[PDB]
Amino acid sequence: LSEQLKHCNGILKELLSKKHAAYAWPFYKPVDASALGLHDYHDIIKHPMDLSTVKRKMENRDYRDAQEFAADVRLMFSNCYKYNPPDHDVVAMARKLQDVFEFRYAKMPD
Ligand SMILES: CC(=O)N1CCC[C@@H](Cn2c(-c3cc(C)c(=O)n(C)c3)nc3cc(Br)ccc32)C1
Repeated sequence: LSEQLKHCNGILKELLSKKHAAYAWPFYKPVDASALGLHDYHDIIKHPMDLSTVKRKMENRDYRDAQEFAADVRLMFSNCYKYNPPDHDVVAMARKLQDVFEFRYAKMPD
């Protein structure tokens, strides 16, 4: 990994760490729409994303730069904000995890 992608990988590790588990856990795995009874999910969300997918892509060297990584993390949050009413718990959890993400992403080395 490039220096910037090392920083990205560090962030990803943090987002998956026990430190943030109380609000990160809905983002660990793909939304299983059928299992959760969300029969409209894939009509509304055209491009699902979650942290396990981001992790697989990082491990497989799919991301060519930090921007591509960040786009997937933000897609995951955007999907949450798109699908869910803003007063649902999962949205509050997304906002908190995105705060973690954005503040550390901003510390990207040049
Ligand atoms: C609607 C709402 O506020 N919540 C609270 C948090 C959990 C959500 C349901 N859910 C999701 C989930 C659902 C939606 C709609 C979503 O956008 N994300 C990101 C995760 N992933 C889950 C994995 C497992 Br195991 C058990 C329950 C899970 C219900």
